[PDB]
Amino acid sequence: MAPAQPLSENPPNHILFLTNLPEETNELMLSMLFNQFPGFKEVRLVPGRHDIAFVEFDNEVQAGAARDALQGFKITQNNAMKISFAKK
Repeated sequence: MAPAQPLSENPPNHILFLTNLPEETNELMLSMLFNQFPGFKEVRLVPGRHDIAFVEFDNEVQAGAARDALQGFKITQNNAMKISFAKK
């Protein structure tokens, strides 16, 4: 219940890897959505999958900007997309 401990240290992180974002979605799509951000560094969305997104954004302000921009991509209409920072 909200402990006063130094829990987590990397956050906010600038690498968001996860899936749950398919539906003819693609690499130039996610590359332009990720492109929106000057942080546009790594974009991995392309196998038969078209549903596993690996986004490396120069910095977390821009990774956080992209993530906060599409922070609830209702694929949930079947599934709410899942993007998980490279928390380590």
